[PDB]
Amino acid sequence: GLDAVRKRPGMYIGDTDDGTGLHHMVFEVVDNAIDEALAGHCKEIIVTIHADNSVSVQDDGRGIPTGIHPEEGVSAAEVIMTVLHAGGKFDDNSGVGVSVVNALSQKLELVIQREGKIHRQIYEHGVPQAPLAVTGETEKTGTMVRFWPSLETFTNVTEFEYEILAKRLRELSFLNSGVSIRLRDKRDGKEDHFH
Ligand SMILES: CCC(=O)Nc1nc(C)c(-c2csc(Nc3ccc(C(=O)O)cc3)n2)s1
Repeated sequence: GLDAVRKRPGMYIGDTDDGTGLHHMVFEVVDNAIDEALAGHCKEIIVTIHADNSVSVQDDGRGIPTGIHPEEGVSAAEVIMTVLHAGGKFDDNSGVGVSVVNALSQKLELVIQREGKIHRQIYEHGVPQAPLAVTGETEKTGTMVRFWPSLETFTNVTEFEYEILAKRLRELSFLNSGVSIRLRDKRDGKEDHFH
């Protein structure tokens, strides 16, 4: 229920007015990349602030699955992106899910490297422009999500702040010291590497 998330955003990502929910959007995507260090073989995560107030997260995990999911008749990726808790990682006895980020984004770009192919899909408020599609060949595996947050959901503090992201990435590095984490700001060229 993408509308259900937009109806109750605080219940998923926190306060939508003081900047904290805005930055929790990034941390949800980063938490999904971090989980692949154990669930897959992720060794490197790159978090970039773009000049148009979007953030991307690139990992070298397994890649969000791309095959057609039988019940929905669309790619698994699309299901993961549009259906709350979908994807085989939610344990109702054990966070939020990339579908929450998609629901609360004006636009989301998804690029997956998996099974020899590059795959791409663009969403607007959680609605795909086209089915996931193959764009080329690759030997890599991984997932890149770049999102532009919805100004219908996020108010007041709406711009991403380098220092808020660096502080949480520095904590995450301490607890995941085998993963290379890079933060880059395209606006001014600032970067930090952890550990
Ligand atoms: C942008 C950073 C990001 O979100 N990376 C992400 N990588 C992955 C891999 C993500 C994800 C979300 S549910 C999910 N399920 C599966 C289930 C099975 C397999 C497999 O059998 O191979 C891989 C992933 N995988 S989310």
